[PDB]
Amino acid sequence: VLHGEGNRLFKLGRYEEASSKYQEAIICLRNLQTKEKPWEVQWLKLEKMINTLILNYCQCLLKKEEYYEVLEHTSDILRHHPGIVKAYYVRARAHAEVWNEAEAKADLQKVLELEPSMQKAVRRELRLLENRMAE
Repeated sequence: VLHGEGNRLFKLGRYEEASSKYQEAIICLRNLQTKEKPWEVQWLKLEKMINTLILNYCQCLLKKEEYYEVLEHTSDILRHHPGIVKAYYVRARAHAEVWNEAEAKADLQKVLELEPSMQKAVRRELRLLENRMAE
């Protein structure tokens, strides 16, 4: 119930309230994971749920300008799951907002490589990055 309620709150611009729901959900699913063997199938099913929740939480953190925290959370996902396009995309956005031009561009290049249909979205992020870098 928490995932959908976080999402409903986020749509109403209630980013603190949504963050709390997502964090409660993550902790609960992490606790369920401790009863499973890591990297076996039950654990991995929960891991996908957690990753969606962490990315949604990162969306709240982006609205709060907690960019360095987003960098940390998406990097923790990507250290274990190097193929998750959406984690690179979220990390790239955070990098761009804190003027890490090379790191933003590297993540967007990974996005393009892993999911070529994101080309339009990558062009948009690159424009935003160029605006930030105008400095």
